[PDB]
Amino acid sequence: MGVQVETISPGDGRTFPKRGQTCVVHYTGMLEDGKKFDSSRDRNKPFKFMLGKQEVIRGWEEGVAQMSVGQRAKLTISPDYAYGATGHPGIIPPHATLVFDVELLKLE
Repeated sequence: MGVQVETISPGDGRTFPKRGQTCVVHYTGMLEDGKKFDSSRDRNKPFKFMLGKQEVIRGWEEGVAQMSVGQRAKLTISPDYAYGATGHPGIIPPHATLVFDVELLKLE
């Protein structure tokens, strides 16, 4: 599959990221089994990226673009939209479906 977005708490339902905007998020990244491999929350600092610059996996570019400011959503991303057949040795295994818990805090 592509990226599935499932809402946890709604956003304003009106402010959606456009290409070139900086998204400011908190996120927790887990393998399909639930093992957490990354989290901005555990660093106590939100994460920023610019939409459309491929600073993040494809599933993020496509999934966060469907969120409104303030929304918290569960994104499920297939390996082709993620780290693929190769994965990331020692962190993400081959052919891994990834689940992300993402809150879109604001746009800059």
